[PDB]
Amino acid sequence: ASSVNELENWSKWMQPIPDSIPLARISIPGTADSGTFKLQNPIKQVWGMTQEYDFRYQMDHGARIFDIRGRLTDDNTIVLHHGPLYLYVTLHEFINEAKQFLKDNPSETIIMSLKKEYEDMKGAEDSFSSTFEKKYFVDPIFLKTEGNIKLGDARGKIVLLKRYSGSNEPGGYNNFYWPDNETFTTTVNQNANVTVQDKYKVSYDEKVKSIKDTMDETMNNSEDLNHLYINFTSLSSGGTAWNSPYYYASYINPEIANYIKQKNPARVGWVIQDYINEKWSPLLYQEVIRANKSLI
Repeated sequence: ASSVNELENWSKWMQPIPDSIPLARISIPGTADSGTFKLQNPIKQVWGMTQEYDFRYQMDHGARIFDIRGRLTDDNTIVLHHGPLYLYVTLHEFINEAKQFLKDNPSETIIMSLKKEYEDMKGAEDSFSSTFEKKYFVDPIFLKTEGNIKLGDARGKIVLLKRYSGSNEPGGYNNFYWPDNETFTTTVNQNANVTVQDKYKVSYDEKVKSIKDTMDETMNNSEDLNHLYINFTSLSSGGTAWNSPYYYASYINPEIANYIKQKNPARVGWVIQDYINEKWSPLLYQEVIRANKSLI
């Protein structure tokens, strides 16, 4: 759809973007540990909590990528975890919300990253991979087509990004290398190339630099469609003493928002952040969305 004024609607901003653009090229905001918005326990928040509002709030705020880490339970279901902490949220809960939103705004899609956060409970019937694929992935909202997935094929569906290895069912982005606390580049599907900046638990300076460096690489390689650029703005650390993901995000979000705001880039990549809200001054997510005007 024409008109750039349509990227300002946070619920339907993916409508104006042509059905032809591979999802890879689109600058899309996301959320890290999207299911940590339920922890209201103090000592749990300074460590675990990275979000303050529900999936629907996150989605209504332009986010279209979710960082979902779960665990296989005794009752043979997948629930959301953060290391050893149960998040009082489930996979079914995420999927329902994703469907409702996708039902109110069919011109959109949602990429769901699925990572096996904690070890299966001692008593599970099946494996983490099979449990998800046989009781969940088999649901019709999930796009089962692979390759460099375009926007047209994904509208109304849920695109999956496999962070688990034991997969057996076709669909979404296959599982790739992904090293611990690093910045790297591998190959995804047949064509798709991928660069990921996931330096969680690092110094404020080293972090901020990395976000910018990878962000610089992407805005320079803006016309490369067969290249996924994932940029995590999240800085996990042994908080408590104002080292919490809330403190870091309190600075990183506005800062990075401005970095894009002043550079007027054509592409920024997939920017996964913490504390998506209306608190911080420039708004990281709103800027990331605007950097797509080069597609309208």
